[PDB]
Amino acid sequence: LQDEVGAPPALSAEEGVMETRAECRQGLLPCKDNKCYCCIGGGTRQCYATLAECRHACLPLNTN
Repeated sequence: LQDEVGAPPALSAEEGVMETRAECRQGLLPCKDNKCYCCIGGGTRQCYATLAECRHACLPLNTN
């Protein structure tokens, strides 16, 4: 059995949860260096490192 996870306080502090696919990496703290924001789950598994997505698809993602 398995239907739970324990993410860090950074990827999930207390500013509202989020679920678009499965799991998402970066796109909050970093959002600058290689591979700005990426999201892996289902029917998606994609990552954007371009400023376009790092500025348009990074802020509204969850960070402020």
